[PDB]
Amino acid sequence: GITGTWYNQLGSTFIVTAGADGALTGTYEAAVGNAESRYVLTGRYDSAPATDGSGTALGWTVAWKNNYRNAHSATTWSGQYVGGAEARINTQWLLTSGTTEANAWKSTLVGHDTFTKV
Amino acid sequence: GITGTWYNQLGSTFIVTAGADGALTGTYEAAVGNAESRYVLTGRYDSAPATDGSGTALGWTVAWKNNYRNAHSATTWSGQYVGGAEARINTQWLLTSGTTEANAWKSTLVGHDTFTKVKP
Amino acid sequence: GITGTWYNQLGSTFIVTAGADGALTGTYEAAVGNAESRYVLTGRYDSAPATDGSGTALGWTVAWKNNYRNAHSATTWSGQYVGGAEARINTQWLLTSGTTEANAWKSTLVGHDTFTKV
Amino acid sequence: GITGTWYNQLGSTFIVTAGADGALTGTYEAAVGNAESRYVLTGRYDSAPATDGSGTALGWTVAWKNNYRNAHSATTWSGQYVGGAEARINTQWLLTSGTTEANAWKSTLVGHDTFTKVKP
Ligand SMILES: O=C(O)CCCC[C@@H]1SC[C@@H]2NC(=O)N[C@@H]21
Ligand SMILES: O=C(O)CCCC[C@@H]1SC[C@@H]2NC(=O)N[C@@H]21
Ligand SMILES: O=C(O)CCCC[C@@H]1SC[C@@H]2NC(=O)N[C@@H]21
Ligand SMILES: O=C(O)CCCC[C@@H]1SC[C@@H]2NC(=O)N[C@@H]21
Repeated sequence: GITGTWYNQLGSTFIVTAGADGALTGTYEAAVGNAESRYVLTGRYDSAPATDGSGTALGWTVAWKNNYRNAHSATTWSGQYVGGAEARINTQWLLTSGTTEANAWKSTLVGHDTFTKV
Repeated sequence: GITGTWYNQLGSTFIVTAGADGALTGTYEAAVGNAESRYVLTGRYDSAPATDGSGTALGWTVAWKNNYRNAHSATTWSGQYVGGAEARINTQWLLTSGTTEANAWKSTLVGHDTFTKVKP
Repeated sequence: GITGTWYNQLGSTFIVTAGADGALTGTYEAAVGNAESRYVLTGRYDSAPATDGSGTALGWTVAWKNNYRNAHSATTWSGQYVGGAEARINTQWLLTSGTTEANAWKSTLVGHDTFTKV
Repeated sequence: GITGTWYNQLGSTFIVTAGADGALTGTYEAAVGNAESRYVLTGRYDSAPATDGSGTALGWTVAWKNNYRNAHSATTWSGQYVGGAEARINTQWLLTSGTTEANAWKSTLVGHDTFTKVKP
């Protein structure tokens, strides 16, 4: 359900596997920002959701270091999986950059991504 | 280092290991909310931070299901580690509950947690 | 440009006037939550924006008290106006409810609204 | 009350008047960022809060244009006032810069400011 390949509105690629233990594992390729190639992602999802037409709560993290570049930053996406034939993961995110203490007030960006399954 | 046992301003306990190449693995025990006992967490951190005085970017996720309870929700914390005599993890977090599509506008709480290794 | 009537994806109605001094004034009618009828809004916008294809920064607040109900809560929308023939105000928001100190960790909801001019 | 002169943890000065029926009117002087001197602010607050111990919901906006500078940005603070011997305004804020549509994903900073009437 969650497992598979997804793209968001920015053109980024999310490849994820949902494990029976509630683990999310995969890779993220961002189409924008201080990024190239694939980054490891790890996260968690509700592996026994409500069956009431509620989405499945999940989240994951990328630290923007790979063996090609390092942006000294990390994003977390928090959201829910909405199943069916046109599956979606609807998220909000927090992108924190490492900063000096004096600059910490401007460390974190916030946004929202919608992911479509392919 | 990041590895260790941390406490936030609500009294919740964050036990984590920082793997050499960027993993965060541990458990989270919340002192408030629809939760008891420990929950699995996973995340990532910058395993080669800048050497200019900046903190270490990191984040992690908890889905609030364990053998005791299931709140049908997940929190992600996004922040940075600040080393020093009084090491600190400063975060902002997003707590998404599963909801119907309709109620999705009120699905996500936002807040901020600071962590230190000082037991309450 | 900004002045006029707007609706968002939830079906809420935003009626605003942009003053020459950078003031935003108007009324908000929410289609969801603990709300009925029109609420006062006040806000600010950049009254001398960049002319570079950058949007116009703005924000506004509603306290969810009117002479019909009171939700003991307030939303702020922060975002930018994107002009032209299909004008949009793209926003993120923070909805804080009054809470006891022990409950303050769960005081604030976050989301995002897109407004279309009519 | 909410009316008065407030300072946050960055040292920025928030001078506000709470109108009887819900207005917030004042000035904001930021101690960090692309700003100097005072900026106009406006907002709203709950003029009949609950009587159970809860805080007073409020919010306000600053667009960062004044006679000295224009950062082409706006911040909104959303929070609540907590009365008591050490009154406090606890907020979360969103700072949106104008950007092209393309760069809109990195247009908005989020943070948290606490305010008290204690001068730094
Ligand atoms: O610039 C950085 O520090 C690293 C890349 C950040 C890319 C961000 S993560 C949130 C948003 N969603 C995407 O697919 N890309 C951006
Ligand atoms: O209530 C739930 O849905 C699960 C528990 C949520 C606890 C939240 S996570 C953010 C904040 N930080 C904490 O230590 N606890 C709360
Ligand atoms: O429930 C409340 O406390 C008052 C109504 C809140 C309505 C919210 S404000 C953010 C979002 N955008 C809308 O048009 N409605 C909701
Ligand atoms: O840099 C800008 O675009 C304008 C100044 C921003 C100052 C920010 S607003 C949030 C935070 N709280 C403060 O008192 N200052 C910063």
